Amino acid sequence: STGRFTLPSEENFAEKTKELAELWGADAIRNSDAVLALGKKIYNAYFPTRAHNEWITLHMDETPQVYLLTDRILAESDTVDIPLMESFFAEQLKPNRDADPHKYWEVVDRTTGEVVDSANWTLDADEDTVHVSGVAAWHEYTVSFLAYIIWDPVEMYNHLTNDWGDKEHEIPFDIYHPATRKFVFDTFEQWLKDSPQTDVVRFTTFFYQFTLLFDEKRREKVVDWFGCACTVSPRALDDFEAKYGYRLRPEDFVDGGAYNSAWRVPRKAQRDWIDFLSGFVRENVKQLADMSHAAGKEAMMFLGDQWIGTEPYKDGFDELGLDAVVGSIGDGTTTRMIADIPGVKYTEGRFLPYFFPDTFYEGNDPSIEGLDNWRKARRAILRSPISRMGYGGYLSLAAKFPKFVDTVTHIANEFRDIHDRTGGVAAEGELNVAILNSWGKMRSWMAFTVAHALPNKQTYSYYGILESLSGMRVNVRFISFDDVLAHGIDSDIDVIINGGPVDTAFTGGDVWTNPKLVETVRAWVRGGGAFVGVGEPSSAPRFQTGRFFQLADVIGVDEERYQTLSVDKYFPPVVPDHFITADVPVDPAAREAWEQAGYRIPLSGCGGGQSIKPLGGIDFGEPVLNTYPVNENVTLLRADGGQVQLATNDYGKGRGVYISGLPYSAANARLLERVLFYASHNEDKYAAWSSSNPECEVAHFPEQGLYCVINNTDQPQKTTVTLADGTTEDFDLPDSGIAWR
Amino acid sequence: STGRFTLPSEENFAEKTKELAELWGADAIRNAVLALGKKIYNAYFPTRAHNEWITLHMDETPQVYLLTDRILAESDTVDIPLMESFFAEQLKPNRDADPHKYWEVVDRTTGEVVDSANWTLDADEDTVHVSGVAAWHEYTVSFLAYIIWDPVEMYNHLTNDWGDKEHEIPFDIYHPATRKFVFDTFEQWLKDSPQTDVVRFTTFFYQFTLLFDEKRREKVVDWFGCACTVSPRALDDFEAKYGYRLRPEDFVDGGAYNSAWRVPRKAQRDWIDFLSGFVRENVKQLADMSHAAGKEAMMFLGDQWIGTEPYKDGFDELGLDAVVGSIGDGTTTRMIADIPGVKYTEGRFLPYFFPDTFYEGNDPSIEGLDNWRKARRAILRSPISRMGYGGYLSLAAKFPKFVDTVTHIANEFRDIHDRTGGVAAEGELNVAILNSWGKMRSWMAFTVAHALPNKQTYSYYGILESLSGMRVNVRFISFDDVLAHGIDSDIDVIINGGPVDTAFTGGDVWTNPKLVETVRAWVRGGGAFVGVGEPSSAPRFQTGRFFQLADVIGVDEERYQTLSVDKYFPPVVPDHFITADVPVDPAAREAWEQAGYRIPLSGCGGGQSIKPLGGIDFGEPVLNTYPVNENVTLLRADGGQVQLATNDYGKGRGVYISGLPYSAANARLLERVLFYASHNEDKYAAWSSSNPECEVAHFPEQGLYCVINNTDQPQKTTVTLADGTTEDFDLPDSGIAWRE
Ligand SMILES: CC(=O)N[C@@H]1[C@@H](O)[C@H](O)[C@@H](CO)O[C@@H]1O
Ligand SMILES: CC(=O)N[C@@H]1[C@@H](O)[C@H](O)[C@@H](CO)O[C@@H]1O
Ligand SMILES: [Mg+2]
Ligand SMILES: [Mg+2]
Ligand SMILES: [Mg+2]
Ligand SMILES: [Mg+2]
Ligand SMILES: [Mg+2]
Ligand SMILES: [Mg+2]
Ligand SMILES: [Mg+2]
Ligand SMILES: [Mg+2]
Repeated sequence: STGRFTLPSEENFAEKTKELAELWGADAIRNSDAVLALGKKIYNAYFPTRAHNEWITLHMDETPQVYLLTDRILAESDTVDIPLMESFFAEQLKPNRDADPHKYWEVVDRTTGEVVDSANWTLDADEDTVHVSGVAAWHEYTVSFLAYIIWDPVEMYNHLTNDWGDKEHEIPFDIYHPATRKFVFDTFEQWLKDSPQTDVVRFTTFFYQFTLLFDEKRREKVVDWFGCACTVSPRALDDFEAKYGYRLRPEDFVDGGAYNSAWRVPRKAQRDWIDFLSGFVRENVKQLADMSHAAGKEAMMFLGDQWIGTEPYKDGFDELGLDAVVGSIGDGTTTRMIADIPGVKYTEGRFLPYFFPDTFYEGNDPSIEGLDNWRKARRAILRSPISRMGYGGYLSLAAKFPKFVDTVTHIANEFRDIHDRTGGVAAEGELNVAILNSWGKMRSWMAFTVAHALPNKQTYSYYGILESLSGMRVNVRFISFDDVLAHGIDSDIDVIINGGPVDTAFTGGDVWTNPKLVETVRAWVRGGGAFVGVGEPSSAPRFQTGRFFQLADVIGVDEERYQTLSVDKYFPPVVPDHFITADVPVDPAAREAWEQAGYRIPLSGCGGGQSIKPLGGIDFGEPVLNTYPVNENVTLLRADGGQVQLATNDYGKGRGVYISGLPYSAANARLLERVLFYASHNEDKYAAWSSSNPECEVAHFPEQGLYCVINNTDQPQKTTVTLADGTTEDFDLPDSGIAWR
Repeated sequence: STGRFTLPSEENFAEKTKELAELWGADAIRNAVLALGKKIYNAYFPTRAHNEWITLHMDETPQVYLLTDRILAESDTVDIPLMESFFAEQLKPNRDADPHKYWEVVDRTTGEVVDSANWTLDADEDTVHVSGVAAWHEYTVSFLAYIIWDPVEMYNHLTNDWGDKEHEIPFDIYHPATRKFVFDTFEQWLKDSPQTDVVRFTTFFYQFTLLFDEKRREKVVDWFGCACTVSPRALDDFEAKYGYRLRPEDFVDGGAYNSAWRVPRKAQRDWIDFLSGFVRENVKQLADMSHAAGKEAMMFLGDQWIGTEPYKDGFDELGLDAVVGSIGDGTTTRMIADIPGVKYTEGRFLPYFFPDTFYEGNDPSIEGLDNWRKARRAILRSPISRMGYGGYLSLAAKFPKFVDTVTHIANEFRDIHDRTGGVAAEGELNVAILNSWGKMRSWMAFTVAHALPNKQTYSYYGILESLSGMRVNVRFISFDDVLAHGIDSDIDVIINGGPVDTAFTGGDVWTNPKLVETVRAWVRGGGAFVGVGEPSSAPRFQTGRFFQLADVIGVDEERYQTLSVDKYFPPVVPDHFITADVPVDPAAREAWEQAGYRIPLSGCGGGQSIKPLGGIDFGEPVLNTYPVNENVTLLRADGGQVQLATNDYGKGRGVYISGLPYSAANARLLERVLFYASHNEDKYAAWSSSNPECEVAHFPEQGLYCVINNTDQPQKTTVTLADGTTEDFDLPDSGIAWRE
């Protein structure tokens, strides 16, 4: 096979480019920032807001800008001096002294939340320090100040990662300003004329870079892949005031030091700013796409970098007329972020690892992550196909890693074989599952992300929900509390999942104190709905003394918040042999120890029924302390260490399930899959197209008269598939393998 | 020396009673041996043991507001069973006091009280019929119930399988007829009890919250709880005095029943004041009567002790001769010992003389000595006057090793008293525990059921257990104290500990800038602040700061609002004064050193150790604590978060500890924390034991010190004296040594 593969080229590397193009079956080449001779489709990456220092050096007040929050400084008398730049990278960020600081900045008493009157502070003429007087001693104070971004965040990251030393730093520019906007469009018009051979303009990306701010030690300081920090200017702020009827505070951006993280329950000012920016971004993206098209070229957008304000999952994205979106793939969730976008002709995955020396260094084996990423993306692709794949970075760097080079040959062949055999259509999905949160559709597959593709200690127990779902045999949608409150719950939905910690966009915050939301979900489950809550689902703090999870009644579990310690909690015996946990292997010795130690007997002020030893066997990630069964009719499936990890509760005709956390693994995907079939009273439907081995999965393509079976592990796996007729069929899959039937 | 010892006795056991009295140096006997020359204690139970009275005045039993289970409405009607979740042998809905006046039906989904016109109480079953309500909401009734079985007598019946034995019905002296009966009966009992020297009141008028469920298990307990203290009469009177009307909700408290862990509300404090005035007047009368009859009056610190408030000003005005209480551990010893307003104090030690521990094959002396050692370390810091045991002497007599053990304990209790003159050891630092309650709950923080710390509490209770026998002076202060008067200038260290939104951390008081100013200024001037768990926490006040004093202690807790900000952890300092006595684990240290620290990665911060150093039991985790800057000293920061840290703050210091279960090592850890945080490292060595399993008590007046072995194993230790000289000791099992 050949094709559906983009190769990155490099100058003075003609022979090996040609050799790798042949080896990997490349049908497009993405040129550096014999490619003509190969006669493949040509992509040129285009950088609308950088790569022209000779422009922006003449117009330095037109760089993009950001509100920055200083460290908190303690007043030891009725005065404080606050250094502006001590905690920031001075090669990236410069305080804006041009735009009246008393109009644009804010000094805040963080101990009280009060804005300090601008009459009480002065900016030092000679150093980046604000002097404050007439304030309370023993409070903490900060400045929120406008800063110019004098180094493109991503180009800077590239420089630092590659140790480019004294190579000139690229200064970014902001097309909000008419001079720069005219420059960008004029320059693009000429580039088009000067680039007759380019087939695809790969905009990498457009106008506003996601929040990416570095510190005084040259480390990342603040990151949010969705963040709008790097999008302000005196002019845009003043224009916003005229258009929206109110003036944004610096606080509306720095957000008490949260910088409007996507995890924060979204505020109207955030939504308004997104609306303001997107109208402007989309208008200008449309013009770039129209120019590309008139020049006989395709317009392709990278899902990342300067993608702020594009909103690929908001209505109207299709009207931009972008031909394609290409995105970074490191797993199934990030695959689906790209694959599910409706408004384009085709999609492309640029697989991790990027060809940079942070991964490609002597002693490291990149083929391991390479194939791990593929296994995770592969299951997602079977559920929602992407048209094309490829890689990025220095081809000469990857070329020196023969094992990885072989791994890419394997992946590329298998990608093509999957497309060829499936005809590029999605596998048949078996249940309709809706993730409910504050954002809904606009953040499809985007819940729980902070840095793209990089879940961490704080997030992985929830990101694992999406990762499991990304390659699972169900149909997944993303809905918001606004949707549910305006329209109820759609009659085709089988299961609603609500997951995350308390007081976030993902659980929903005080929306759970809205009686109409509680009524809607309760009535729907009672009628045969299924509600799966993960971590602190439906949580609303200090609304009811005795109830933290507002839907504790549904899922059978609440979290003790140290207000109800007088109330003895009684745990019913765990049911170790249950549909949901059927695929969990428990060590015989572990199960014996659990059986032998028994359950706590009631003791004053200590409740009773908790297992003295754990049953274990499931990685539930981060604990939720002191979860407990609300009554003895809930079924406990895991309740180790004196609290609950896993429970199911009958609620009228439907069911609630509680999961304390769910990091991704093949086994946990199976656990969640059993949860969805069980909670919706569809246990009967599970058998058809199931894999006996928990670490393998099946994808059924009725149209092609076909099914495949994938091994989700780097180990050999034997498995038995059950067809819809009842008959079984056996497989012996090698490491990371696939078979078709 | 003889005496300071109370012996239990029983019918037909005169011979052995005299023998053991002589062997143990007993000077008191409790329940024909009435004719021995000993002080005679008789228990008195003012609110029970008189079913002949109360069965003719059943509207005068004590009452309690009860909260039903939450019932889901699936239409505009809902029926709420009143009694399905409660023990019907203990509790009965009050049908005499107009339910529409005294009860509340609540929509828990909205918090609104359902109007009287929308509900009725079924005439024939204990069910409330609600109509005109919203489908898919949860509803509850808060109803008055008579308590028809004394809760402690009930507990003993259930625990000891007393079967068909008559249930004792309790009664409430708030009603004048019952009150008059209680006093007339006592007047007559005193007349009829000439050989009684000490009336052991067990206890007085109101039982601590103790409610059982339909399965005969405990449902709700609070050793401090005021639930079982209401009546229509008392509720109306409170309104008369305080000028506002209490709701049933002021008692049920959303299902929390006013747990001492709840940040206290004005209505709770007003109720305590209301109740305590009544209880106190009536206790004084009982004590006055005892005294007029030539008897002493002794209060049990427990059971019906609600409203006595032994740590509140004016307790001394009662004229109680003594408090006796249950010795469960060091903390519970201090609860008794520190009470200032009585003439003497008495501990009832373990084991109780009962077949549950006194059975063939068991060795009760182990528990006996465990109990003594736990109490003894506290007694050196705050002496108690007397010891003793309870239960069946005939059972203890059958265990000769146990008898020999008690002989030793009693002799040692008296020896300590004699050598020290009943004076507290010198304290080396002044430590104040700061919470919502302060002095009125001295040694009482973190308790739910007496002497029964559990998963949710032990990480904080260990603070008190550590301090209970520690060589420092401990006081309990409130936020109200600090706001009114500032921080007393003799205090060296303040400790604030507990989870967020509890009386122990303080709740929204930490958003009051005067509190923050006062504490910060005081630390900056050389004070020491030790915060444990979620100290100074205030939820949703500042987006970027959860612990309001994170700047002092150098640690905050990530609340998933600030995930965009990379957290950078400085390298841990494994060799430090604070952790100098933590047992080293060479293999753990080796693997930790070898694995190194995480390098910065986007969205993941950096600097966290890849493997844990470990070595310290911090109890329950506080997830995602992080250092606020890189100048904080991390002492333990395993598993991507912080357990132990110290931060300089002007002249003073802050220390963060995520949790502190009691142990010898952890009490040493806390002790080193106190000396270090107060810049008193140079003062640490004076009057100290090198071995953490031993403790030192200095009596500068008596020109004396002792060193005690807190374990049942031999312990060598070196004691350092004020002048820098040292002395080595080889302490036997449970031993003690005295020196000049
Ligand atoms: C898909 C996307 O936006 N990728 C960017 C990448 O370009 C950038 O170099 C990196 C910096 O940390 O962050 C993200 O991974
Ligand atoms: C000191 C005190 O009040 N002790 C009581 C005890 O009398 C009672 O039997 C028990 C019931 O659970 O509770 C407490 O332990
Ligand atoms: Mg910093
Ligand atoms: Mg061509
Ligand atoms: Mg509250
Ligand atoms: Mg119950
Ligand atoms: Mg019935
Ligand atoms: Mg009256
Ligand atoms: Mg908020
Ligand atoms: Mg070891």
